[PDB]
Amino acid sequence: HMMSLNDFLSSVLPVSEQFEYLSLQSIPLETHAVVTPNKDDKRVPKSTIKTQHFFSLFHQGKVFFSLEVYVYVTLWDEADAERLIFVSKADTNGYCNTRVSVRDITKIILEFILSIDPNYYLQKVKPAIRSYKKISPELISAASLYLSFTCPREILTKICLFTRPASQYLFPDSSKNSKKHILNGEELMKWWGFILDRLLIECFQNDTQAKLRIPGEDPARVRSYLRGMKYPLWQVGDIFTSKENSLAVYNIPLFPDDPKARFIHQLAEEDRLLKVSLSSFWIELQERQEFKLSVTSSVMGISGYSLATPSLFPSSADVIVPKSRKQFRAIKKYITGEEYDTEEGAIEAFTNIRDFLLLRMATNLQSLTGKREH
Repeated sequence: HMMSLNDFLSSVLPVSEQFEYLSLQSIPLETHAVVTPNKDDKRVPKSTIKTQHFFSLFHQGKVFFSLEVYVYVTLWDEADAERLIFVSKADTNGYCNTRVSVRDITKIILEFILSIDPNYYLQKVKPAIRSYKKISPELISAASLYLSFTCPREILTKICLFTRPASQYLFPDSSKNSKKHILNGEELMKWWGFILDRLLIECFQNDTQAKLRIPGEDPARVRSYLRGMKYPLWQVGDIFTSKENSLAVYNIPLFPDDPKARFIHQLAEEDRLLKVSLSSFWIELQERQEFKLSVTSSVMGISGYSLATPSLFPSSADVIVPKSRKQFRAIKKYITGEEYDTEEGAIEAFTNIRDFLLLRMATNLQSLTGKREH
């Protein structure tokens, strides 16, 4: 019954109220392995395909919500494959005048991503190394590829996120808006906890790994929080392997803009990736992120199989895929490059996105009427 991104969103938005959304997507591309291969490994992923999804929700001619998600599909062979959803950034600007559930909106967008057939990303992949021939300008006289793969539809699915509080993620200076509710680190952890817990109950099989760690904290308080979860199998810790010595570098996934990756790079700069085990990693991560602006960070991981086989190829109503990386960045930058100290930023972002889509792509933002009763 729920099929399109329109169906999903509509279902969590309030009865009879008008919204619009942007669903933007980069062109899938070959990338480095999510986790640094080691020389003892039997598998090197023959290929890792990365795709960014960027979402914005609008009400009454103003942007008010945005969400940045990456989907990696890792290929080992014809027969085995893994998908990973990395939730990078979510944000609010406080420029919405009706009551909505921002967590049910985030949950349901994630539920849309989970329903996508991983083969959708594999049909046309921009290669990591591209062949090229250049014509030197001497030849003009005065008289004058994409890769494709397949995997099974039902594959191991993982979700990784890292909670850390900030004034803003996607809306510069939105903290200057007095209507903006800025979550502290504890609220933020519990807000993402609720979402993933619902995702488990609604979309995952009962044999799914669900993990939480609050780095640099003793695991005693984590276990307390988790007792209030409705999915029965939450455990303290993470979904990461323990290859090599439990060296962190061979186990830690390297995501865009992510604190785990930023510290891995820091360690690389000191020649210490052969010396920092996982247990130390979390300790030393804590101390630098903490001592920078002391604050609760959490790391959450899901790993298991969907209750329903993903088989959707998003239509043009579900996603807009710009022809270029520059066009992708230009559209996104109308949202992220704007100032949100006044409601005018939320208006200009709407105005600019709408005009760009109409003039350069003859496409409108999608409109929805909410269906959820009070």
